[PDB]
Amino acid sequence: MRVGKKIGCGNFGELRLGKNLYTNEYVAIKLEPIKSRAPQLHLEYRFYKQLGSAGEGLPQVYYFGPCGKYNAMVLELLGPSLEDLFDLCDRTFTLKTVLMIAIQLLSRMEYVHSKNLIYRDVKPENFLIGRQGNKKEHVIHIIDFGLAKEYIDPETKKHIPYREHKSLGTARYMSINTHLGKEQSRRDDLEALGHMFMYFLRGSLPWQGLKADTLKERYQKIGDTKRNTPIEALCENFPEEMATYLRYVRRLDFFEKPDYEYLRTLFTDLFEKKGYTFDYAYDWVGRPIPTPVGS
Ligand SMILES: CC(C)n1cnc2/c(=N/c3cccc(Cl)c3)nc(NCCO)[nH]c21
Ligand SMILES: CC(C)n1cnc2/c(=N/c3cccc(Cl)c3)nc(NCCO)[nH]c21
Ligand SMILES: CC(C)n1cnc2/c(=N/c3cccc(Cl)c3)nc(NCCO)[nH]c21
Repeated sequence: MRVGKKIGCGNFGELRLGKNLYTNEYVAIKLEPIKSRAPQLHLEYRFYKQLGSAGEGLPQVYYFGPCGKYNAMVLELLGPSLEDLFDLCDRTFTLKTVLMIAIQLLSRMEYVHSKNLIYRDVKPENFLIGRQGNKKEHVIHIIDFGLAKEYIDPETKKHIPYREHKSLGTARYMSINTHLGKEQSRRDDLEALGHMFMYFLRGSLPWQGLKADTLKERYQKIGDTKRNTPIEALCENFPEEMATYLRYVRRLDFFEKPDYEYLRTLFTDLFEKKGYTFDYAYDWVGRPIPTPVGS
C-alpha cells in the first residue's frame, strides 16, 4: 500500500516498502539495526555488487546507507519464494515444475560461481519469482547473500584451501560434507540444490522432524540420517536422473569445477523424454499469487 509498510520480518531485521523517486516504482528496503552485534547487511551489499545486476535472476541493487536506527539496503522488489509457492501448491510440485526450477537454478548457481562466490544458504525461502506485473514472474531469482564467501582469493587467484572443524547454513538441505564440518565449496551448493529438488518432488525429506537433546544433536541426527539414507531409497519412484544428479554432486572433489552443463542436460533430456514444453507453466500458474503491492 503506502511506502513505509512492513512487508517482511527477517532473522536480522525487517523489510519495508519504498519508492524509487526516479521511476515511481516500488522497491524493497532491507533493514538491519545499527546496534546489531552480528552485522550482515553490508557484507551482503558487497557481494551483490560483486555479482552485478547483468546476469538474469539477480535483483537489482540501488543503495546502501544509514537510515535512522537502521542500516538500509535498497533493491528490486520481487514476488513470493519457492517455499511460499510450495505451500500454495499444497506441498508437492510436479516433475515438470521441479525440472523447470532445477534447470534455471543450475544456471543461476553457475553464474554465482563464475563471479568467484559460493552461496552456502540454499533453501526454498531464498529463491523468489519476479512480481506478476513486471513480466519477470517466470524468472527465479537468488537472494540473501549474507552467508556467501569468495572461494577464489582475489590476490592469488587461487581457490581457497581445504579445511575442517567448521561452524555449521540450513540443516535440512546442507551437504553431507557440510555436516562433517568441512570447508564448503562449489559442490556443496549443488548438493543442497539436489536435496531441495527431492524435497519438492517427495513433499518432504526423511531427515525432517527428528528429535534432539540440543541444536548440536539435531544437526548430528540430520547428518547421520542423510548418510544412512541411500540415494536409491531417497529417489525411489522418481526418475533415475535425480539419483544420477545426487551421485555426481556427492562425488565431486573439493577443488573440482562442476560440469553444470552435464547436470542441466541430464534434466533437459528427461524433460524432453517426458514430452514437456518449457512454457513456464509452473504448478502455481492459475493459482492466486501473493503480491507485495498493487499499483
Ligand atoms: C531481494 C529481497 C530483499 N527481496 C525483494 N523482494 C522481496 C520480497 N517481496 C515480497 C514480500 C512480501 C510478500 C511478497 Cl508476495 C513478496 N520478500 C522478501 N523476503 C520475504 C519477506 O516478506 N525479500 C525480497
Ligand atoms: C518513506 C521511506 C519508507 N522510504 C520510501 N522510499 C524509500 C527509499 N527509497 C530508495 C532509496 C534509495 C534508492 C532507491 Cl531506488 C529508493 N529509501 C529509504 N531509505 C533508504 C535511503 O535513506 N526510505 C524510503
Ligand atoms: C536513486 C536515489 C537518488 N533514490 C531514488 N529514490 C530515493 C529515495 N526515495 C524516497 C525517500 C523518502 C521518501 C520517499 Cl517517498 C522516497 N530516497 C533516497 N534516499 C537516499 C539519498 O538519495 N534515494 C533515492
